[PDB]
Amino acid sequence: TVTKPAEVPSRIWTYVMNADNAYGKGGDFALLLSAVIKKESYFGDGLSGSPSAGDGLMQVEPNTRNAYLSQFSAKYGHAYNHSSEQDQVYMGSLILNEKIVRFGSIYSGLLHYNGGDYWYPGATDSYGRPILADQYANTVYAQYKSYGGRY
Ligand SMILES: CC(=O)N[C@@H]1[C@@H](O)[C@H](O[C@@H]2O[C@H](CO)[C@@H](O)[C@H](O)[C@H]2NC(C)=O)[C@@H](CO)O[C@H]1O
Ligand SMILES: CC(=O)N[C@@H]1[C@@H](O)[C@H](O[C@@H]2O[C@H](CO)[C@@H](O)[C@H](O)[C@H]2NC(C)=O)[C@@H](CO)O[C@H]1O
Repeated sequence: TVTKPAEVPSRIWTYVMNADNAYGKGGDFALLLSAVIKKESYFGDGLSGSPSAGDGLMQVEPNTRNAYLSQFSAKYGHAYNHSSEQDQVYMGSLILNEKIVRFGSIYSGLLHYNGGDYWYPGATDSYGRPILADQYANTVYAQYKSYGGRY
């Protein structure tokens, strides 16, 4: 059985569970999306001061959001609204789920979520920061496991 980790705030859990339902994941994707958002934005409390603050809860970069708009709209029935927190989480979900499916694993989905499909040790993000996509996937997967992930 799955349950909200006590550290995850109510409003976030609602958002990821809605994402989880849109994928039929039995509550398990919700746990992985919780781990992702904690690392990415600290639920929103870890955004301010960073140059990528404006990219929201799952930290999807502007050019990445642009690439997935029509896909977002098909999956969820409305045009992506970056001001909607629920949409931000819906957008990160769709992309993460697309990588997990495409590459065949959670770990690999996580690595290429943070680094893109062509990440190499040393590559930089849209802000020019180093992307440590291996470390990201290790510690996000550990987190997902602690929260009860089964897969
Ligand atoms: C030292 C440390 O742990 N800093 C954390 C940051 O890693 C985290 O930043 C987010 O990191 C992702 C890479 O791990 C980025 O893709 C994402 O853009 C970035 N978020 C921001 C707002 O810059 C922040 C956010 O919670 O928390 C620290 O724990
Ligand atoms: C969650 C997130 O936004 N991850 C970012 C990656 O998408 C991103 O990758 C780059 O994204 C574009 C997606 O349309 C591609 O045009 C581009 O080719 C791709 N780069 C690579 C190396 O695959 C990276 C880098 O900007 O940042 C992540 O945060």
